[PDB]
Amino acid sequence: EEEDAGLVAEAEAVAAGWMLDFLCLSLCRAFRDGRSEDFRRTRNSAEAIIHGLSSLTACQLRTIYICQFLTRIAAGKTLDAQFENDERITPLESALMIWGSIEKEHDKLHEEIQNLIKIQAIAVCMENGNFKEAEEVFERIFGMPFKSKLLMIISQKDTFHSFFQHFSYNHMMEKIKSYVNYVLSEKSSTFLMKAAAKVVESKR
Amino acid sequence: EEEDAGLVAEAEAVAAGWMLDFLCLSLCRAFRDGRSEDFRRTRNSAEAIIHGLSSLTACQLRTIYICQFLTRIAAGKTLDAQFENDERITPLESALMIWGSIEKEHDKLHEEIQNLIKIQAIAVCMENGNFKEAEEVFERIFGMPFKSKLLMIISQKDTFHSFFQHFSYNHMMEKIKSYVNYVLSEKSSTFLMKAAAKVVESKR
Ligand SMILES: CCNC(=O)Nc1cc(C)on1
Ligand SMILES: CCNC(=O)Nc1cc(C)on1
Repeated sequence: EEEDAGLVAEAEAVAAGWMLDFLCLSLCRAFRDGRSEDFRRTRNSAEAIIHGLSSLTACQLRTIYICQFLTRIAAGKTLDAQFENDERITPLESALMIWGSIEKEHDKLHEEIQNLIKIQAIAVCMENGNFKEAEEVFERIFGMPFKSKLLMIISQKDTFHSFFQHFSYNHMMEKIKSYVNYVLSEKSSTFLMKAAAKVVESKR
Repeated sequence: EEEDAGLVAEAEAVAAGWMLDFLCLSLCRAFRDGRSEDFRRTRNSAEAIIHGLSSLTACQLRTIYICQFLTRIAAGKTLDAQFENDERITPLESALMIWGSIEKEHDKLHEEIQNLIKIQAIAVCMENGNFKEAEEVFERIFGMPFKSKLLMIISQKDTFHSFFQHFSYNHMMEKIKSYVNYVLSEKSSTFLMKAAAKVVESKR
């Protein structure tokens, strides 16, 4: 009776792990497709399953990081959203912190995404008229040539500067979607999705 | 590409259906064991998965009703909780409405649970000093001998009446747990639980 309760709890943890991978895959897919409402509802389902999980494997932690990363990128223009205990950290700064924590390859795409997030973390502050906040995000991020141009743009209050059009929010989203495509191909073979795809195929 | 999106959405619906049955089973188990915190977190996970489901089978609707029923029974003493658009309906009245809607056998246990919920819907109002609310719940529920004693108890403001000890809140919970045991045996063979149990067993 006591050992049965233990086996049940172990079975619940296995199922929660399969649910986390499936929800990450659905979240990645909605982000790639720009299905905003499906992304919001999938994010709510992922947050709840995560609260029901205790011990995490390195793989499950990377899966959660990916979910948290896309959540912050989707809210990158919502400066009112507080993702950290320190209320001064903006959503793109929180996404940058997670991007540098994921156990992943630091290839060319990784650094390009990192640098696009840094430029946009400042740019979103400038477009909202938050010039003093843009300087504060700058000090938190850069602590030379790229750094020098950004400080010049902040001091000139050049909200719609041409530099922000070359390294745009759209460009950041497109590069992030390329990475999301790689995560989609890696997680398409997870237990729940494979089994659900086989039922659908068998009905055709 | 368009047909692939359709097949993916169909696979997501199959997986959401398997997740709903698993979460109902975990919710039933936590309610039976009195694991209050596990019940709260499982209820949050079940509500999110339900919002991601559109077309529902008669079986999936009964599964949701069961989840909603246990949620209202668990909050039966929280008179501040509003489970209906009409703010006057108390949690036990909302549980009674769902109990009479489930496509299930109306056996002796069914009517005993129904009658225990009616007595307790009034009793919880009396114990909180809400005597006028107790009369209003009475009018909503009974619209003779059982009805007559209850009206007499309400008019006498007999909060700790002996009748409420014979047909107690504990007695209602115990009878509801007997029904929950039947739901547990029926849903233990659902896809996610069976597959998760087999992985646990194979590791022993
Ligand atoms: C800081 C509170 N918000 C979040 O952590 N959001 C998340 C996390 C995951 C996962 O998805 N949204
Ligand atoms: C009225 C809003 N609250 C609920 O419907 N609660 C539920 C529903 C399910 C399922 O679990 N809790």
